[PDB]
Amino acid sequence: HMNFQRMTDLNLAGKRVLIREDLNVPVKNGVITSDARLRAALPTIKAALEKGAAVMVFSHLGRPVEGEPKPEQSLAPVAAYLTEALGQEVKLFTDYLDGVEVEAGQVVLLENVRFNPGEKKNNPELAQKYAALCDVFVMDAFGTAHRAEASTEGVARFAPVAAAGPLLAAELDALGRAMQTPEKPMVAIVAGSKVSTKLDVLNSLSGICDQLIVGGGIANTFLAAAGYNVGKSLYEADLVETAKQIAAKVSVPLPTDVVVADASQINFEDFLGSLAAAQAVIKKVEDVTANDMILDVGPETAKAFANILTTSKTILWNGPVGVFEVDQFGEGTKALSLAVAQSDAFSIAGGGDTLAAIDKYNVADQIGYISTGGGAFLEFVEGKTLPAVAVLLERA
Repeated sequence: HMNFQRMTDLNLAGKRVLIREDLNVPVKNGVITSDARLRAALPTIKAALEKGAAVMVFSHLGRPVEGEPKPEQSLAPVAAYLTEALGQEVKLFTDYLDGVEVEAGQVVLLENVRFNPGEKKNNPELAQKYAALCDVFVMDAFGTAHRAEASTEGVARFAPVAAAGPLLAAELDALGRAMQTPEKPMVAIVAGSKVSTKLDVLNSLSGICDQLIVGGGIANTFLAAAGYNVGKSLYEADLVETAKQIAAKVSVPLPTDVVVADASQINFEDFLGSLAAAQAVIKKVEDVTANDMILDVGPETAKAFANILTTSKTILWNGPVGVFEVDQFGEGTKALSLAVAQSDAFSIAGGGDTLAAIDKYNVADQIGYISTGGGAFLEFVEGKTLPAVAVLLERA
């Protein structure tokens, strides 16, 4: 367990509580198109209210230019959402840097922090103005924890008390359970188009994992590292030697069979289209020709991965093992998703492709923790020091 203060453990009676949330919702013509991020932050706001706190919520929205506010990036529709959802008037304040009025039991929404000069640069003066508004700072937005900014890092530095919200706390706990002395055997699944893009991820997990399952373009590069022909498969020739060294440092299981398509049927002007129309072929891993494209793992490999995942007691899931968007190259990922879900191992998943796989094969219930951290999620797995988490450690 890691040592930082948590909002839920604090008495907030009569205290001014400033909560950093991720309310960056998609907006079209002043209407919120998806409220998933809102429904996620709501229990935190309600918990603060049930504790007799005076709640201030602020957030970033879109990519506006600091000092040039535009209506299209205003949190106004979010304030209206919070009003209907909480049953009280949630006012939006546009000029709050020199003080904002809030009483016990009510909620105020401060305007987009991206409107404020010095925000991106973690300006000390701006951070102090933030901190002066509260008795307790609560960081509840993990997806932004990997950047050092005025509303995510600096405010925690100058606030009287700095703590982690329930969302952040749940994320760090789940990540710690997998990254800090996990129960062995520890297996991670790492997939993507390029080894280079997830190189730090691979090297980091190489030290933590007992076995390292790879998928997609990454898997093809490791496959080439084992001396096999990959034909016209997607892989990185310049990182074959690096993958080779990794496979020597940690156990990287290699497919015994694969699903390929012939490149004469692939038009990259419309890749997904020509992939669905193409003829899928199951072949032995050594029977791959010069014009072949590996697009999924075969039936035998899928069982082999499953046994590994059934035996492990800790799973980190970051990617599919084939182009599952098209069904004929999706059996590998379907089998993998079922293997992770039914393993008594504690399983943690992260990354867009992973979540898409979880949604498609309906195994969300059976995943230990599903992270929405994105880039922040990967940087933690990389072993890097997320600025927003580190300051919370210093203030706790």
